[PDB]
Amino acid sequence: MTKSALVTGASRGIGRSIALQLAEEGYNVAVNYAGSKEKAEAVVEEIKAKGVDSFAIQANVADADEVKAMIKEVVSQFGSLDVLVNNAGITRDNLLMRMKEQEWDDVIDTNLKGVFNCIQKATPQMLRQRSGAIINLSSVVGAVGNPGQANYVATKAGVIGLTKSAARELASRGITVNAVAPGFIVSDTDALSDELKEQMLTQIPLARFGQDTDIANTVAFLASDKAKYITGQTIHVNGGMYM
Amino acid sequence: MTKSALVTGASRGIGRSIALQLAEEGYNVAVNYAGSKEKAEAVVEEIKAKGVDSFAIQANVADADEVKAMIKEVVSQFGSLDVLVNNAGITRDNLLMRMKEQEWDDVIDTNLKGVFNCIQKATPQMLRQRSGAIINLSSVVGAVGNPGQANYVATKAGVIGLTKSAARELASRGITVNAVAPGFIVSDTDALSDELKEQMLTQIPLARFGQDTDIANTVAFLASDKAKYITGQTIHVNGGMYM
Amino acid sequence: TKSALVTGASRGIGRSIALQLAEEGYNVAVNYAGSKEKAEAVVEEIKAKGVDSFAIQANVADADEVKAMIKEVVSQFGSLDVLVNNAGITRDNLLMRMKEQEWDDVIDTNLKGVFNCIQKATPQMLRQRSGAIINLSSVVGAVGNPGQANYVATKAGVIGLTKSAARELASRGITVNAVAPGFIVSDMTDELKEQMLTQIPLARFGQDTDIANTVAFLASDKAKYITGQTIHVNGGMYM
Amino acid sequence: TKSALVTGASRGIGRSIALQLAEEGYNVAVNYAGSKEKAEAVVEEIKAKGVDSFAIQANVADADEVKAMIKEVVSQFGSLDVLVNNAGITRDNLLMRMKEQEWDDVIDTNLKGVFNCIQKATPQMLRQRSGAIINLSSVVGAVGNPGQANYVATKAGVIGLTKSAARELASRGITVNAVAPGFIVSDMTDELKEQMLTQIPLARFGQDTDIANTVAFLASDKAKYITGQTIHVNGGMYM
Ligand SMILES: NC(=O)C1=CN([C@@H]2O[C@H](COP(=O)(O)OP(=O)(O)OC[C@H]3O[C@@H](n4cnc5c(N)ncnc54)[C@H](OP(=O)(O)O)[C@@H]3O)[C@@H](O)[C@H]2O)C=CC1
Ligand SMILES: NC(=O)C1=CN([C@@H]2O[C@H](COP(=O)(O)OP(=O)(O)OC[C@H]3O[C@@H](n4cnc5c(N)ncnc54)[C@H](OP(=O)(O)O)[C@@H]3O)[C@@H](O)[C@H]2O)C=CC1
Ligand SMILES: NC(=O)C1=CN([C@@H]2O[C@H](COP(=O)(O)OP(=O)(O)OC[C@H]3O[C@@H](n4cnc5c(N)ncnc54)[C@H](OP(=O)(O)O)[C@@H]3O)[C@@H](O)[C@H]2O)C=CC1
Ligand SMILES: NC(=O)C1=CN([C@@H]2O[C@H](COP(=O)(O)OP(=O)(O)OC[C@H]3O[C@@H](n4cnc5c(N)ncnc54)[C@H](OP(=O)(O)O)[C@@H]3O)[C@@H](O)[C@H]2O)C=CC1
Repeated sequence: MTKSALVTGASRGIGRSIALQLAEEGYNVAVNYAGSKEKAEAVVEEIKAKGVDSFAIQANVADADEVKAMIKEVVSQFGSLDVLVNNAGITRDNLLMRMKEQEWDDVIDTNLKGVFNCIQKATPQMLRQRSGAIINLSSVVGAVGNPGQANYVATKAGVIGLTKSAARELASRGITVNAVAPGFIVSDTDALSDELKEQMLTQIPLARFGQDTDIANTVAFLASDKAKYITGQTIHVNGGMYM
Repeated sequence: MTKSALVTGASRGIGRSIALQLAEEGYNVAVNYAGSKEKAEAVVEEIKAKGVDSFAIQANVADADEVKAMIKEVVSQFGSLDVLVNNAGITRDNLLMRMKEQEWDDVIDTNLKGVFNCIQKATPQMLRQRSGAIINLSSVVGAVGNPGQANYVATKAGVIGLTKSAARELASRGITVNAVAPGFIVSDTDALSDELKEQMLTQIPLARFGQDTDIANTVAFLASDKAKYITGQTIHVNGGMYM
Repeated sequence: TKSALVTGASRGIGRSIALQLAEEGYNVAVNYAGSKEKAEAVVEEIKAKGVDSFAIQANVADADEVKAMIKEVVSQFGSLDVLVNNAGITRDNLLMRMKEQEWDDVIDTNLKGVFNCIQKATPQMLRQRSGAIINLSSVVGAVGNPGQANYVATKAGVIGLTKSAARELASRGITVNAVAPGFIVSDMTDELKEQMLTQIPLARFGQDTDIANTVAFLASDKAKYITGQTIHVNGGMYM
Repeated sequence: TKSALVTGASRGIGRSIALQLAEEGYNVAVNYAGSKEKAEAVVEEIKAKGVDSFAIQANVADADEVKAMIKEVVSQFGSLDVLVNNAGITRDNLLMRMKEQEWDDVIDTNLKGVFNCIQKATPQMLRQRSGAIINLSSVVGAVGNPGQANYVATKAGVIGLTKSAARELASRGITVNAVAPGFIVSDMTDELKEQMLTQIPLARFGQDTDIANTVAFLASDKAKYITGQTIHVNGGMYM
């Protein structure tokens, strides 16, 4: 019938918000998780209450077989895969001199290999449709760099190149590939001190933090027919922090 | 009551299309023109048939008093100015060695000074509202440069800096300032030869030209509540030509 | 046997670029708008380096005056190998406050100026089939800056012009590039400016000669495959 | 009295960077993965320049091997003033076809490698309170490239790492920068490649030494205010 989506890391935070938003615009949504089965299942129902179809599917994005099993299963339930949103991601923060090998390895695994994994395994099916929209999550630090986050930054910049390169491969066959880059978004920011919040806000011309839903909005737009001539672009949603 | 817009150079092409699109999303629209009174007046009615309010207003954007008179008049009719879209623009193409002084002067006047003119004169009113969205038209060549168009390119790049700088000034007061950059869009392209079209298409991974409405779509999105955390950004709508 | 022309070479960054080009063996023509004395003083510092040098008065925003200037440089030196478009002004104001004259004047010197120089310098560089053109931009041309919508416009616009000229002139041996300095010491304007200092990872203001080093490098045989580029020289304040 | 380490310095671009650093007075340590003979040959060409030099075998994707390598460079030269992260591989394939090993291997050498070198080289450069690190990226890191989603990922990722390390190490005198070469002659792989040539305004492929010139420049006292930057060396193919 209508059109359907997969969001990685959609059990909580921006992913949850993205998925809900795709439900509002009428996508059936698959809610990937790594370990939070119950919160996923909860979002699966929050999505149903929107009158569309949903289910949770567990899978570590760093592992290529689990990703293949996931795509196969979303195609099996839904009949198609119209929108892929690669949102799953971890930080393991340290100055370069204190960074352990497993803090590098793991971040790359999830944040960069994961996105490649998801992109690759979603491709036979999108080429079959001759249609599709892939949106990757990056971050303001992917553009400006940030001390203490070299691994994470490497992933986010790298994600942006993966976007351009994928965009280039699949363009002629109906598939757009894009990135969204959030600046400071309310999440944890909810037990930070006044001193620190104010330090953060002086970096943001709009003088406020961003919301879940600002990111969700930009993602949906990218997935919508109304954006099918946009490809290989990163949209920065950061209230002016980086221009 | 509801919310209202001004589009410069909206008598034809992308401007026309933008304005219509703002009418669909329910803005009252003012249709600025420089000289094509009748085509403007026609678009004014195309807009009314959308159930919203409209009128034409003539004004050369390069002249600061005429721009002030225009803003004053849009505020007088509408009660507000919620969206300003600076679309008016001319080319005067020549290699640098053949470029006459009036070919430089004129392009700068319209394409760069004009946008400054429109931005400045729209500001007392947007600061009064403590709300607003300004969207500037640029172009793929603003990013990559292009032989034979040094004047035009200078304007389009410069427009992009004007966007960042304006974005920075007005951010704390509720106003977002952004740019859209079209690649190859169907317009004149309608009497070009096969040989040339194909030469143009091999530059575009999506392997087609863009439409009026792809630009309009991105502009409306930028003007909408759904984008109020986006500022000082240029969106490239170019089917992958530049990433 | 090699020659350069630096616009606005009477003081500050141009003064320093002029000196480094001389330091490296260019005869250097020193352009100024009103600072006759100071420019001739720069001329003397250049002469003492062992190269040839003279002062030339021309308003860069005037094409006839630019043309006359180019012809006189070719006259004295026999060539024009390097053009450094450095002349630049600011008329800062909030958007609300910016006067037409403040916009007009800036766009004229900062952007029309560069166009004129590049244009009138082209035939000579085409006849040599070689040439280096270097344009001063600024960090604010990439990131924007409140108070400066006129200046920012011109500096971003100079980057677009650089690209377009690079592309037009590539195939006949000419490189067109830009340098975008960050917060440089020149223009010593005591205040709450260590706020700016916190924006610079290297934790100092750059110097004159830092920009002069990049400009000289871009002008040498060692950067002949680099064209259309903007080199940010800014201590890391913009990456 | 000044010293450099170049990774992948046995042939191609590293070979040429190693030679230019020597040309300018650095003792140069030549790193290789398997090309012992060719690297020792490079060593000999460097020795004949009047500086000191030796070959050092280490897989950049291995942190222990990188650590050992750094310690041995410090051992022989008494310092590490310049690190040039050049070692790089490609395993090209369409997305549909790319094998896990092809992804893993590339991310490991191209991106994990750079991380390791920077990391293990840091203490030494911090104790000197001075230092230049230069990372090889590529034009395709900025613009993307079909067939190369693994390589592109690493080259864009190396630019992010460069920024982040620039920022972490700025305040103790160290510059971190990158060079992104375009289509360079090295790797002579007769075909329909003049298609690539039409993409280059300068209308020739760049050379080895063109990249070596930029790398040497970035490593010198004349670029000490430049950090976090990517310098595109590409004839204008990407501006
Ligand atoms: N929040 C912010 O201010 C900003 C966020 N970003 C980026 O946006 C994206 C969303 O961030 P945010 O909402 O903060 O994230 P959260 O930490 O809130 O959520 C992490 C999500 O990722 C999933 N996940 C982690 N590892 C794996 C894995 N190996 N396989 C499958 N799923 C995995 C988690 O699943 P599970 O619940 O099962 O653990 C979880 O759902 C990220 O890529 C982040 O880097 C960028 C800039 C700012
Ligand atoms: N078309 C394309 O492929 C691309 C276009 N662009 C840019 O997008 C924008 C729209 O372009 P396009 O649709 O092709 O334009 P058109 O040439 O079709 O329309 C020009 C419009 O600008 C108005 N105008 C010109 N000068 C003035 C002035 N001094 N004062 C007020 N209005 C003026 C004209 O009014 P009047 O009718 O009265 O003459 C007309 O409405 C431009 O800025 C253009 O540079 C960028 C990339 C590609
Ligand atoms: N200082 C900084 O932190 C930054 C500077 N820049 C740019 O660097 C460049 C050099 O600036 P800086 O040296 O600091 O500026 P200065 O104010 O020191 O000098 C300006 C120079 O330009 C000349 N000039 C001004 N108008 C004209 C004209 N119409 N025709 C010919 N020459 C003219 C002046 O000559 P005369 O003495 O005769 O009037 C003077 O030599 C400028 O382009 C500037 O915008 C960019 C980023 C930062
Ligand atoms: N050529 C071009 O047009 C472009 C090249 N670049 C980049 O420039 C850099 C140099 O490339 P180029 O000289 O052409 O490449 P080459 O193929 O000529 O050389 C690769 C070098 O890296 C070494 N190497 C490979 N893996 C390892 C490892 N695991 N540990 C230590 N050393 C290793 C090789 O040493 P050994 O001989 O022992 O195997 C060799 O010295 C690369 O980073 C490349 O990606 C960027 C853009 C364009």
